[PDB]
Amino acid sequence: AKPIADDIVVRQVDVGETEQLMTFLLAHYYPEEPLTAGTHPPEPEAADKEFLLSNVPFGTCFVALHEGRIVAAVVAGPKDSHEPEHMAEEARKYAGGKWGSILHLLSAVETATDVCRRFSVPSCLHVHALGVDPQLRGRNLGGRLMETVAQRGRDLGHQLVSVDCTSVYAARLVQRLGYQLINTLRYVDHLDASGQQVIRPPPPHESVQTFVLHL
Ligand SMILES: CC(=O)SCCNC(=O)CCNC(=O)[C@H](O)C(C)(C)COP(=O)(O)OP(=O)(O)OC[C@@H]1O[C@H](n2cnc3c(N)ncnc32)[C@H](O)[C@H]1OP(=O)(O)O
Repeated sequence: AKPIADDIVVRQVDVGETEQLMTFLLAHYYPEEPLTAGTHPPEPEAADKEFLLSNVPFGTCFVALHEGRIVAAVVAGPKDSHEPEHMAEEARKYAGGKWGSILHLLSAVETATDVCRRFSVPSCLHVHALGVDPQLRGRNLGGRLMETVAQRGRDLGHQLVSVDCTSVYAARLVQRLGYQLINTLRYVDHLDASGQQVIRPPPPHESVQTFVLHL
């Protein structure tokens, strides 16, 4: 438990208490997240939510509590050099649906960045999701949760954190934290096999920008 304001506390998410975490994500992460907001239907598929929750046992997911409620959350987990092949196979299994479209894009980015080979590190702590209650945006709750993930990464011996900023607001935040931009993929440039634009999110979100932080 880490007091980050006079009223907000950062806590680790435990394996038994994920329902309130998912309730928060479904209210304040998924509806505005550009990949989710740019594919149909608006609601995330079961496999999507299940993937996020599958990171909880790693002890790498954190929430911010205000008055006994979650007002922010970050979901992160490890990856290594097999992640590009694994994402590519996940994308083709879910091909045809919303989660398949999201994975289509995330797999293109993972294959392009390939951070473990790129930077000669054995593993990476990847941030999968970051969300802040709209009433508490502007208070660098996002930044404090990112720093918490980085400290957890250091304890775990990771030499690198990576993050795909699908949102301009996430990219601006990690820029403030000194992350290094390593890849940019504009949504208009990312097509499916039939030549159709996969993700069509609202402006101002024009690209997914992947950043890394050396630990
Ligand atoms: C790896 C990933 O998760 S990528 C996708 C990231 N998450 C999402 O898209 C869900 C959208 N949810 C959000 O919770 C937020 O926009 C976040 C977490 C990305 C950033 O929130 P914060 O940490 O509070 O942003 P930050 O502190 O840097 O700046 C917030 C303030 O409101 C703004 N702002 C932040 N987010 C938004 C937003 N989604 N829409 C409009 N304005 C925003 C400014 O950046 C800044 O304005 P101010 O100085 O005039 O007050």
